Amino acid sequence: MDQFLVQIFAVIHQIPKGKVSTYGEIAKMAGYPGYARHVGKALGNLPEGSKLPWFRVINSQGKISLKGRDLDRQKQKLEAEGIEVSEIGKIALRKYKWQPLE
Repeated sequence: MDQFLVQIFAVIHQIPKGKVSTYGEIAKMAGYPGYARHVGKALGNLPEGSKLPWFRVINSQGKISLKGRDLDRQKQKLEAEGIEVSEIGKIALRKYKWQPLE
């Protein structure tokens, strides 16, 4: 359990209802610029239904991080929050962007 994990997860616990964020943002806000790809490499190892909400953090491409079955599985957990997920796991960040400062 690296401090890297502790930090990025602490940021994930702060993701609100109906809003999502990207690995690029999470990494910078956690104090690890350029480790966005590593954040995803960690979330992919999480058990679905874990106390830590993995599904709320997607890629900087504006799409679902996992593919195949976990694509729709993440998608469903997003739909439960009221989030649009199109065919390729496409999420409109323009309206689902997490705004930490209003």
